[PDB]
Amino acid sequence: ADYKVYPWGLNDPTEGSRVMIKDPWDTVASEFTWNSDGTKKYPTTRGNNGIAQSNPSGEDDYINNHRPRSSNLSFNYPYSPSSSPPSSYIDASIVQLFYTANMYHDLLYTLGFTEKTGNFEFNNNGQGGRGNDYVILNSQDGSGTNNANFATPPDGQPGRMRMYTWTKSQPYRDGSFEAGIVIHEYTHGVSNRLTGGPANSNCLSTIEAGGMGEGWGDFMATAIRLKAADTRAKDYTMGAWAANDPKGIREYPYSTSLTTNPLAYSNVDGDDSVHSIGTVWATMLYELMWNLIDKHGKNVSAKPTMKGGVPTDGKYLAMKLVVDGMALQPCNPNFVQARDAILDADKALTKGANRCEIWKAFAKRGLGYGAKYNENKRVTSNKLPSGC
Ligand SMILES: *[C@@H]1O[C@H](CO)[C@@H](O[C@@H]2O[C@H](CO)[C@@H](O[C@@H]3O[C@H](CO)[C@@H](O)[C@H](O[C@H]4O[C@H](CO[C@H]5O[C@H](CO)[C@@H](O)[C@H](O)[C@@H]5O)[C@@H](O)[C@H](O)[C@@H]4O[C@H]4O[C@H](CO)[C@@H](O)[C@H](O)[C@@H]4O[C@H]4O[C@H](CO)[C@@H](O)[C@H](O)[C@@H]4O)[C@@H]3O)[C@H](O)[C@H]2NC(C)=O)[C@H](O)[C@H]1NC(C)=O
Ligand SMILES: [Ca+2]
Ligand code: NA
Ligand SMILES: [Zn+2]
Repeated sequence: ADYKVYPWGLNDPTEGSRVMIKDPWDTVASEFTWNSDGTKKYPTTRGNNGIAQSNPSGEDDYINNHRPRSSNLSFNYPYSPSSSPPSSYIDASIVQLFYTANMYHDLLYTLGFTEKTGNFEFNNNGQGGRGNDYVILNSQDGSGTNNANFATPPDGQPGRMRMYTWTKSQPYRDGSFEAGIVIHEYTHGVSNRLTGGPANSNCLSTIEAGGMGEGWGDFMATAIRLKAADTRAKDYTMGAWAANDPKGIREYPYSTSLTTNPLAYSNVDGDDSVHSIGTVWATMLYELMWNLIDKHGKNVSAKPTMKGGVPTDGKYLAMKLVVDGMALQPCNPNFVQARDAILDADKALTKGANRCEIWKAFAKRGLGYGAKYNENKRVTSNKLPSGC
């Protein structure tokens, strides 16, 4: 199979060019490839991890909606961001959406989000959990604009991603080519499944937990787009291309500068917006990630190197600790509990080798030793525990 796409790690069409990629699946994470479910091989954007199509009506049917058919699985369709209208490149759009979602399935699998932990696949090949729950991936979905969304039922019923067209530019911009938005939405599936176990999908339903829900997706999007030349001085926005706005869609850029991004845990007080709260959480995670990269180095290839189940580089280690924390934290967690789950994930993974790097990141932004959740007036702390 060949996919003509912006490769994994390019956040949007401004960061690079499309190329032909052969057989881009991980054979271990996608043992039937992306284009089979173990029963049928599909000459289109359908297989064990997802089914992608256009959805002009914006309704709920998907099985018979349009998707490009190629009997030799050569998915090479035209696209330029200068093209208009979006319907003219729906085939390229569907293929990009399918590619990004399946690449993310494979990375997440490597990080431990597998059939038995509640992932999204049609045929689980007897590896535990409930199947029949690949992701339904709708491109150019007619139910809205200037956004995207993800619906996560309990394990065994499909996730559903709706990608919209953005109308803040002429020509319109198709959100399926902003990998960061795809990754953000898919991460809602990950966090809702892992939190409180795969049978409970209502475990991020409070305002603070819903806030982390938004932040985890912004974080994973930001981690995936990091480039080899980046240092912690790099700032990253969210959705800047699709929204046609250099500030992106959050209040401040993700930055390790407390001037560029002054957010702290106290900024959650009185905040009624999960996207705002999620900006605080993702900013804390950006801090954590760079502490770990500065300590361990960066891997900016599409697969971590794992020694004894531990990523050797800091970027993948950060992603691993964040995903592990999701499975350890209580249902409807607060930031303190989520922090503690990441610390506990590191205890389990490395015997606490990264304790101080984790505490420093969180303490920098008011979630240090002695911080306490309160619905209305949180207790902040910049303190570190003994030894850090
Ligand atoms: C999966 O499936 C899809 C199919 O759905 C595949 O995609 C299709 O890919 C092909 C390319 O292989 C596309 O065809 C190209 O279409 C464009 C227009 O859109 C044409 O310019 C191009 O025309 C050239 O090739 C054809 C066919 O060549 C085959 O058969 C010949 C004998 O019949 C054979 O000799 C040749 O080597 C091929 O096996 C040919 O008939 C044309 O004359 C033309 O070839 C000449 O020109 C090219 C330069 O463009 C030269 O490289 C080539 O050698 C020829 O050169 C001679 O003639 C020149 C004068 O014309 C002269 O200057 C030279 O000196 C020389 O004498 C193709 O028709 C097709 O459109 C794609 N898809 C679609 C939507 O149709 C995909 O590849 C496949 N993938 C996999 C992994 O299997
Ligand atoms: Ca499942
Ligand atoms: Na599987
Ligand atoms: Zn979201």
